[PDB]
Order: sequence, then structure tokens, then C-alpha cells
Amino acid sequence: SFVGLRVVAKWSSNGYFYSGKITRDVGAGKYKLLFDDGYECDVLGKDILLCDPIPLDTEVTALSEDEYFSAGVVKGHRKESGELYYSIEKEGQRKWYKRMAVILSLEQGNRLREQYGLG
Amino acid sequence: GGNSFVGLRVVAKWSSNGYFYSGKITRDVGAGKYKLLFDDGYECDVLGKDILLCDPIPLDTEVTALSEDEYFSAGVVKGHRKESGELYYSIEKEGQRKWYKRMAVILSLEQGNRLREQYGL
Ligand SMILES: CC(C)(C)NCCCNC(=O)c1cccc(Br)c1
Repeated sequence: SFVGLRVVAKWSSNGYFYSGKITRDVGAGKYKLLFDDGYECDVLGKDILLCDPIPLDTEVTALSEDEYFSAGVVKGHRKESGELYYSIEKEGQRKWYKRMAVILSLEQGNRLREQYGLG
Repeated sequence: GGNSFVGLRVVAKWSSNGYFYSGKITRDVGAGKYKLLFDDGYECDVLGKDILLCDPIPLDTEVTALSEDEYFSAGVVKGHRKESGELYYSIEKEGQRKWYKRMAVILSLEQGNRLREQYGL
């Protein structure tokens, strides 16, 4: 089963995919999803991408203070003290982001759906 | 004219769990409600009573500090640091202090209620 896997998942109409983990199979094509901020709700399998981690060379959106739409490209992964960090490139400069800060727009997530979509 | 709190950073309650998350007030929307932009980019209307006008969360406040696979780890704010447009909190838990980004610091209902009289709308 998919329970216990880390994923990115879309929960609302806004359409962005956020880091979380499948915590329960709740039937009817649906999974209980615990987002990294501690919010838990049911989501559709079609709105879950089985990325852990998001692959190198993926275009993503990298959250930081006052930045809600900052696109960049994954160029590295680092595990440190039980936590995943992404190295994200934007305009020839790389910065580190914790897992929970890396999200995907609907368009960005659609690029991964064929290969990683739970369905 | 203008509502005094528009554009200010706050920590605001999410009804589904009662936890307060970092965000900002984008506007007043009447009937005692405000449009709240959370740091993850989610926007929705929130009652004033569910908003704490903390920027930053005060020294010696008990908070919940998010890290990978940790959803309920309590700690205490012992310092603040702003670098290149980003606020960090120094969070003491047991025998270590560690720096957390603003959006990783949240408050349970009980933790947020301890700030309500001084900082609540
Ligand atoms: C609306 C609410 C409760 C702030 N977040 C919904 C769940 C998905 N969001 C997150 O995992 C998240 C990611 C980064 C920062 C924050 Br604040 C939250």
C-alpha cells in the first residue's frame, strides 16, 4: 500500500501541490494526507504525486518570506539530521530550501503526473 | 483612512485544527473579518478573534517548531534574527537552541490563547 509514503499533494482549488505524507487509505480513490505543517485532510489519488524527493531538474516553486511564486529548478538534494533540503537554482544562483518550502503549481505538478501520479 | 492592520504580519488560526500559522493581512473584508495570506500562499478569510498581531512572536513564548517528521515539538522563543529579508526564531527545546524560519513556527490553540489578551484582534 501507499500508506506511509512521502508525497506532494494538492488539497484545494488553488491547485498547488504541497509536501506531505499518506497516512491512511480512506477508500473511494482517496487518501488521508498529513501535510508537513500538520494539517491533515482527505485528498484524491489523482492529486498526489509520489515524489520523495522531487527529482533533479524539476521546475518548482520555492517559498521564502514574502515570496509566493518564485520559480526555480532542483539542482541538488541533501539529507542532514533527518531532514531533506533542496538546492534550488534561479538566475544562476543556488539556495537551500527545506522540504516543506518546496511546492509545485498545477502546471509544474502536471509535468510529473505521467511518471509519479498516484491516480 | 484605512484599517490599521492591513499589510501587517500576524499568526492566524486554521479552523480545522485550531493551530495558528504565520501569515499576513492583505485586507479588511468587513464583518470583523480579514483576508489572510498564509506563508504557503493559501488565502482565505479569517475572523479577527482568530488573529494574533505578533511580528515577531515574543521572547519566552511557548511555540510549536516544525521540522521534518515533527508536528508537535514544543519549544520556547529565546531570540530573533533577520537576514536578507527573512526572520528566524531561536527556539530552545530541552538542551539545544536551534534556528527556525518564521513559517516553521506555529502555535497550538492553547499556545495561541496565551497571547490572545495582549496580541489578539
Ligand atoms: C493553510 C495551511 C494550514 C497554512 N496550510 C495547508 C497545508 C499545506 N501547507 C503546508 O504544508 C505549508 C507549507 C509551507 C508553509 C506553511 Br505556513 C504551510
